Amino acid sequence: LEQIYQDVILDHYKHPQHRGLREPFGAQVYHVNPICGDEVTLRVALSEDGTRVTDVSYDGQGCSISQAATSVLTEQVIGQRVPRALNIVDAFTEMVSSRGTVPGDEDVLGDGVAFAGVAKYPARVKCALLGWMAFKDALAQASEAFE
Amino acid sequence: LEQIYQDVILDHYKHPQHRGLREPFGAQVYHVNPICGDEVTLRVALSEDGTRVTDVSYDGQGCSISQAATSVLTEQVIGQRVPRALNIVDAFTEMVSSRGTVPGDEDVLGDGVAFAGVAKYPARVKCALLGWMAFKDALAQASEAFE
Amino acid sequence: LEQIYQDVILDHYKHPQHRGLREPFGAQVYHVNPICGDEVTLRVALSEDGTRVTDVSYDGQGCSISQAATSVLTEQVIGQRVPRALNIVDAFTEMVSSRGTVPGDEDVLGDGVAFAGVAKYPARVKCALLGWMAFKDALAQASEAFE
Amino acid sequence: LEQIYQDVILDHYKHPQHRGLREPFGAQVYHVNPICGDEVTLRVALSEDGTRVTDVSYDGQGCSISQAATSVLTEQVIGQRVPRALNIVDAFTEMVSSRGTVPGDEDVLGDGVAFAGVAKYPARVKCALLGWMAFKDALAQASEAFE
Ligand code: FES
Ligand code: FES
Ligand code: FES
Ligand code: FES
Repeated sequence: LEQIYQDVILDHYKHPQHRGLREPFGAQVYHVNPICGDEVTLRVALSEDGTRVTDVSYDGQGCSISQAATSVLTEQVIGQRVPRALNIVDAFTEMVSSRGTVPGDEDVLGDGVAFAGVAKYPARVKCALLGWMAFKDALAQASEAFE
Repeated sequence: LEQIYQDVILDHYKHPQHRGLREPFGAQVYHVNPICGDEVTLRVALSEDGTRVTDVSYDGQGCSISQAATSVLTEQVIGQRVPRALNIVDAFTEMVSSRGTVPGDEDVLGDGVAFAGVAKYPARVKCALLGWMAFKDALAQASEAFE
Repeated sequence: LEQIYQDVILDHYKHPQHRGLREPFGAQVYHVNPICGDEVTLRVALSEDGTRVTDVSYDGQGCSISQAATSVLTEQVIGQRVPRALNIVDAFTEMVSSRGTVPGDEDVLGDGVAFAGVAKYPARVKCALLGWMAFKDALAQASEAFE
Repeated sequence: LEQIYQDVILDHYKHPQHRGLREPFGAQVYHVNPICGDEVTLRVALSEDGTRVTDVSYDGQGCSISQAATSVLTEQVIGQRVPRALNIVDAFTEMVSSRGTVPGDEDVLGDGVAFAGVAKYPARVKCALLGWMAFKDALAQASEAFE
């Protein structure tokens, strides 16, 4: 299982989904971690009626875990209705910041469950969160067009 | 109209007017958007008597909308007397931050009216403003030589 | 002695030990000196039981003294039990910030004693500390996994 | 005179004296202008007894005026006793920030008098000061070794 999770992370690190900034988009955010210095620029696009995430595009520098996590994020939320995307994000963030007491559900997170073991390394939690909290922020800002 | 405005923006994105920093100049400003991380460095030059904008030069990174908007800015204000430039800037900023309730006048703004639809996307308003507020700031600073 | 210490520093500057960021790791820190503008990104890896420093990897820009000091740091602490690493760091920092009144012990510091003369140049003390305080910070953060 | 001063500035812009960071040095400072975004990294070296400026080395980005001014700085202060360097700096800064009421003396400043006309452009005063205030700061820090 430990070895399987490693393979998931390597798969997403080497074969990132949805990498590189694209247009169109509703909101861009730039998040820089104040501790490790790594950064993500992330864009969200919504459908015409604002109900679905139609694109998530991103660039930046980080460790393999943060790059893998942002890859997994895009695969889980693109095409999803906004409330569902938010639910996935809350599930992921609950899991990685639970200090190992919340295992995560693969039916919700998919490959996202591969980051369960990060929860037991406090200084690496930020790596899993960088892209996901950038998404939460960008999704909120893009959604303002539809309030 | 929606399709026409798209063409204006693409025209200015692909064929930017007045791009690249030049000398001489009266003031340079560096503006970085704290949300999206994009930036503009912008210079203003005034005539010998300080009554006309003789140059606006710029560099930086941004989305296609912000780059297009800065291109349009330069075309509208270069050669203009300072009070007129200020009037154009106020008209543009009124338009893009009106949430769609101010359509903008093409006789004042020219191609600037192509950014009317941005007003309905709160998270993209910053894109239209980046270069224009840099200009307002640089013009004010360059004008201090003539008070 | 003055000439010998110069050779140590040049040796580590030209032939850096352990340079370049590597995986795996427990914590990364990014430290930027607010005065000179130089920076280090530094990673620490601990053993499975968290008792030994198994890796220290780093990148960044600095003067030859700061680059040499980070090289020496890695050679002194990699393979060491955590309490011993901390003891070496405290000895080094005591030495360089003592204004020359603490000569340092080569049995503890090894090549680290070559930085004794830096202590008499207040504005260069930061150069010796940059990598060492980055290590102290990263080691502390990596250790949180084992509390 | 206006045309002569232009030639001085162009001469120093195209043929900078003492450009590029060098070792050894006593202090490095990194100054970033908060308005225009330009920056200088500047090093000072003093003699063994701390009485003379033996080197000033620098790098960074700026307009032609700021680059020319830093070039002129190095030519005026390198080889000078510290109190004399300070006197030159105070004379230069008095001149450029006097709003044109202090013409500057060529026997003190040399080519530095070419920046007299900058004083009448408030937004360009920062350009003349960037390198000179970096020097004042670095000289002070390097001098701490000799208090
Ligand atoms: S160490 Fe910076 S995001 Fe992982
Ligand atoms: S998203 Fe940064 S200026 Fe448009
Ligand atoms: S001058 Fe910056 S680390 Fe030495
Ligand atoms: S405009 Fe930045 S130093 Fe001159």
